Amino acid sequence: SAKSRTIGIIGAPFSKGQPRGGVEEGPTVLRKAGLLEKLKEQECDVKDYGDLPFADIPNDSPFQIVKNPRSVGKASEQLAGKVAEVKKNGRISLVLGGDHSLAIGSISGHARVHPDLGVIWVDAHTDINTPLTTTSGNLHGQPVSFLLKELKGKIPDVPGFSWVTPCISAKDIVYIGLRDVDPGEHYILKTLGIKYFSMTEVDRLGIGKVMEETLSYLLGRKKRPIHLSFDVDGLDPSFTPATGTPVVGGLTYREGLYITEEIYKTGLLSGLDIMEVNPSLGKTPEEVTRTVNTAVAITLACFGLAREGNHKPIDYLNP
Amino acid sequence: SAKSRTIGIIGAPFSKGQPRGGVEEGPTVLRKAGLLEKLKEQECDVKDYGDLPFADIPNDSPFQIVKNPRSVGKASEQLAGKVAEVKKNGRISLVLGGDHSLAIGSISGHARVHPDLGVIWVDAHTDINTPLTTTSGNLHGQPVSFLLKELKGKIPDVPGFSWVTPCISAKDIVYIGLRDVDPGEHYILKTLGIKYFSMTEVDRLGIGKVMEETLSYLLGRKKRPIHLSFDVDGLDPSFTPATGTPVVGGLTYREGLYITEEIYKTGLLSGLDIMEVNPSLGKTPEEVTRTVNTAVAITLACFGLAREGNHKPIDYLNP
Amino acid sequence: SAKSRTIGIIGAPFSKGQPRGGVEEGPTVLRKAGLLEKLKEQECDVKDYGDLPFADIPNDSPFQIVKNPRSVGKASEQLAGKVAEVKKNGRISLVLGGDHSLAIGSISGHARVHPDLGVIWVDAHTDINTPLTTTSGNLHGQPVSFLLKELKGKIPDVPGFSWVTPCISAKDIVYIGLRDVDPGEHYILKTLGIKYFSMTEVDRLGIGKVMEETLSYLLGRKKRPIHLSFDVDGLDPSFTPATGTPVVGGLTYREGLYITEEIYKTGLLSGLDIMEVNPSLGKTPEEVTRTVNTAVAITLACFGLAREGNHKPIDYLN
Ligand SMILES: [NH3+][C@]1(C(=O)O)[C@@H](CCC[B-](O)(O)O)C[C@H]2[NH2+]CC[C@H]21
Ligand SMILES: [NH3+][C@]1(C(=O)O)[C@@H](CCC[B-](O)(O)O)C[C@H]2[NH2+]CC[C@H]21
Ligand SMILES: [NH3+][C@]1(C(=O)O)[C@@H](CCC[B-](O)(O)O)C[C@H]2[NH2+]CC[C@H]21
Ligand SMILES: [Mn+2]
Ligand SMILES: [Mn+2]
Ligand SMILES: [Mn+2]
Ligand SMILES: [Mn+2]
Ligand SMILES: [Mn+2]
Ligand SMILES: [Mn+2]
Repeated sequence: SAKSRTIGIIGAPFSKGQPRGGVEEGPTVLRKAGLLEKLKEQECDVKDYGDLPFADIPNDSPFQIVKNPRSVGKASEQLAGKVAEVKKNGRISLVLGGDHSLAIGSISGHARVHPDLGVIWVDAHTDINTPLTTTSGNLHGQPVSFLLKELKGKIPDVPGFSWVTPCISAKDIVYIGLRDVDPGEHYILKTLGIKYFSMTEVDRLGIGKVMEETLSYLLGRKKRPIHLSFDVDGLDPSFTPATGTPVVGGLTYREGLYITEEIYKTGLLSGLDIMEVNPSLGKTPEEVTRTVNTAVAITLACFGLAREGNHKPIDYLNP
Repeated sequence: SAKSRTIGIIGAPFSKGQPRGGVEEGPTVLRKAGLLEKLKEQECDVKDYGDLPFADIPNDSPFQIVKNPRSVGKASEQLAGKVAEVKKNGRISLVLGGDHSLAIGSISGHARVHPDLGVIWVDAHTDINTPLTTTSGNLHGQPVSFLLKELKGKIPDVPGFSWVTPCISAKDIVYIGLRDVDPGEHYILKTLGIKYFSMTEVDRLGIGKVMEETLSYLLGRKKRPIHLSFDVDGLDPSFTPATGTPVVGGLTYREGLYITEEIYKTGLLSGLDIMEVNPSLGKTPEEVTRTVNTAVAITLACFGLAREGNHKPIDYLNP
Repeated sequence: SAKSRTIGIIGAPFSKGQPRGGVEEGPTVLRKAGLLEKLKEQECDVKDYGDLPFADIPNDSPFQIVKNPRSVGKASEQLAGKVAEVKKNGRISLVLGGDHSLAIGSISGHARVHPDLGVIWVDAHTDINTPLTTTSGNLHGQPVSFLLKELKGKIPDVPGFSWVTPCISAKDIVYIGLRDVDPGEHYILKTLGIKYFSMTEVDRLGIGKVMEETLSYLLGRKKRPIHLSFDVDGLDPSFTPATGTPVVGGLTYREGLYITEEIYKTGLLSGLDIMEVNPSLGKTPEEVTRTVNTAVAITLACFGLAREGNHKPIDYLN
C-alpha cells in the first residue's frame, strides 16, 4: 500500500506523566472501537507492534516537584526505541497514548531515523514547561522542553532522562489550538520565537489559512517528514470531554478533521501521536464513547479518509 | 406580494424511499409549528395545495436490491405534476417532505415549466447513487442519478420510472454540506466534474466564499431560476437530530441561515424542498421540536426573513 | 499599572428596564465568581466604587406603554454621575449590570469626560427603539435612541429622562452580533446609516475581518476612546443561557473572546458594560455558572487575558 497509508501501530499504556488515573486505558479503548479494522477498510497496510510493557519502578522519588521522573523517562526511552524500529521498517509510527509525556520518546525515536522532521503540535497547551518552570510537576506538561535544542543548558539532570538529546530546533515546531499557557511557557514561546496559532489566530484567520500558513512554514524551503502530536484536549470538550486537562473554546470537530485532512494530502505524515484519551474521565458512558469516536475519526483522516468521499482506482459506472 | 415571496405549498407525506417510519409526518409537524402563518407574517402570498394522497401500491417487489420502486416512482410522478401546476400559477413551489426520493418529482416537474433551472443541493450526502451503484437499495440515496443527463445509459429500466427524462446537466448542480459519500458516488462526482463544497471546502473557504462561488458558478453566465433541495441532515445533528441518516460535523444553524439568506437575495428562488424531517426519530420530544423549529427557520430565511431585520416601506418614526 | 489595566468597578443592581426578575443579582453573582480578585491576578489596578443603591419609586406610572420610566431614568442618572467620577479618576469604568437600559447612564457619564468616544455594541439586539416605536414598552430595548444626536426631536418628553442630552452621533457606533431587530429599529438603522455587523456579516466575513473593519471605522482618522457595551445575549444561548432575551445562532465563546482581545490590544478601552446576566433564568445551577463564567472570561479578556498566554516582564529561565 501507499507510503502515506503504510502504518506501524504502537500502544503506549502509560499514565505517570500526570496525576489522573485511566489514561493508560487509551490504547485498549481505541483498539476496542475498531481502529485497526477501520484503517484496513480504507486501504491501509497496518502492522500492530503491540502494547509496550511498562514495568513498575517502585522507588520513584520526585526530582524537586517533578513527579515519577524515572517512570516517565524509562517509558519514553522504551517508546523511542520502538518508534525508531517502526520508522526503519518504512512505516508511519502511530502511537496510541497514554499521557503526552510520551511525546519525548515518540519524537526522539522518530528523529533518529528522520532528523529533518517538522512537528505540528495540536493541543490546548504548549507542554513546554521545563522541570524548573513547572508549578504542577507533571511531565505531560513538559515534553517540548526536553526536545528543543535552544533549551539545552536550561534542563537540569533529571533521573531517567540522561538518554535524552534535544532533537528539534524552535523553528521546526508549529502549535495549533493553544488557549491555556503558563507564564513561564509564554515567556519561552515568545523568547524562542516559536510559530503558533492559538485559538485567537484560528478565530482571526480561519482553519483554512491556519493550515496554509502551517504547511508553508514547515515545507516551503523543501519537503520534509511531518510529525503530528495530537492531544485530544486540543479539540473542544464538547467533542473530547474524556480527557485530563479540558479547556473550553477549543477546536471544533470540523477543524480537527480539516487539520488532519490537509496533513494527509501532503503525503509527508511520518509520525503520529493520539494522546490524552482518558476513558475513566467521561461524566457519562456516552462522554467516553464520544471522545473515543472523535479520536478514531481524527486518526482515519490522517490516513486518507476524506469528507468529500474516497474511491478505489476502478470504473464504478462500468464494473 | 413580490415573486420571491409568492408561494405554493405542497405536502408530500411519503416515506417508502427509505426504511425508517415517520418521515411521512414531516408535512403535519411543519404545518403544526405554524409555517404557513409565519410566512404570511413576513408579507408572503401563501396558497396551500394540500397533502398529496399517495394511494397504496400493495404489490411492489424490489428491482434487484432497490426497495419500493413503483411507490417511489409514482409518488415522484404525481409530485412532478403538482409542482408543474404550482409553477404554472406563478408561485415558488414549497415541497414539505417526506424522504428525499421526492426530489426526482420535485425537480422534474419544476424543469417542465423552467428547463433552464439551476440546483443547490444542501445535504450531508450526494444522493447520486444509481440503482446499480447503491448498496442500501434506498431510493432516497439515488434521486440525483435519475435527474442527470450525463448518467443517461447508466440508469436501468426501474419499474415506476419510465416517465423520467434526465432534466439537468452535471454543470447546473452545486452541492453544499457533504460529509458521507459512497465510493461509487465519489467516482460519479469526480468523473462528471460536478461542483461541490463538502464540509472540507466550507472549513477552508468559510460559508461567505462558498455562497459567493455557488451563486457565481450558477448565475454568472445569465440569471436563471434556482431550485434549492434542502435535506435537514445537511445541518449538524445538534440542530436537526430528528432525521433518518444524521452525520456529525455538519453545517451550523448560522451557516444554514446564511445559505438561505443569500439565495433569497438573488430573487431567483423558484423551487424549494424541505426534506427528511422525521418526527418519530427524536430521542426526546425536545429533539423533534428543535428539528421542526430549525426547518421552519431555514424556510422563513428562503422567503425573506433576515437576521439584520426587516421593515415595510413606511415611515416608522411618523405613523 | 498600565492605563488599559486601571479600573473603576461600579455595581448597577437594576432590573426595571425589563420585566424579568433576577438581572439585579448580576453584580452579586459576578463578584461571587471572583471577578475583582481575578483582575488583580492579571496585574490590574482595581478600585471598587461599590454597588449603587437604587431607591424604590412607588408611584412610577407608565409613559404610554413605556414601563417604570422614572425608575429607569433615575437609575441611569445616578450611573452617569458615578461613571463620570470614575473617568475623572483616570480609570476605565466597569459597569456590572443589571439590564441594558443602564447604558443610557454609562455612555452619558463616559461622554461627559470623553466626548470623542466611539461605541462598540455587542448584542443580539439593536436596543434603538424610541419610546414611540417600542411595542414591549421595556426600556432595556431603547437606550441607543436616547443617546443618538440624529434622534433629537424624535424622543418625546419621558418622565425621568429630562437630564439626558444626546451624546453620540450615528457614525460613532458599531453593532456586532445582530439577529433579532424590530421593523422600527431596522428602519432607524438604515435611515441613519449606522455601521453594523449582524450575524449575516459575521458569517460572511469571519470575526477577524469584522474586528479589522470595526476598529478601522472607529479609529482610522486618529486614536480615540472606546466604549464597549456588552450584552451577554450577543453570545449564543449555549454559552450564556441565563439571560432574559436569548436568541439562537449567536456569537461563539471564541468570537466573544476574539472581539474583546482585539479591543484590549488597541489600549483604548475607556468604558465597559457587562449586561443582562440573570442568575434566576438558568434552567439548572450549571446554566447560571456557565453564563457567569463566560461573562467573567469576556471581562478578563477586556483587561489583557490572552489565549496565547501572558507573562510578567521578568526572565522566567533565570
Ligand atoms: N501548563 C500545565 C502544566 O501542568 O504544566 C498544563 C499541562 C497540560 C498537559 B497536556 O494535556 O497538554 O499534555 C495543565 C495546566 N493546568 C494547571 C497546570 C497547567
Ligand atoms: N449513500 C447512502 C445510501 O443509502 O445509498 C445514504 C443515503 C442518504 C439519504 B439522504 O438523507 O441524503 O436523503 C445513507 C448512507 N448509509 C449507508 C448507505 C448510505
Ligand atoms: N426589541 C425588543 C424590545 O423589547 O424592544 C427586545 C429587547 C431586548 C433588549 B436587550 O436584551 O438587547 O438589552 C426583546 C424583543 N422581544 C420582543 C420585543 C423585542
Ligand atoms: Mn493539552
Ligand atoms: Mn499535551
Ligand atoms: Mn438527501
Ligand atoms: Mn442526507
Ligand atoms: Mn441589549
Ligand atoms: Mn440583547
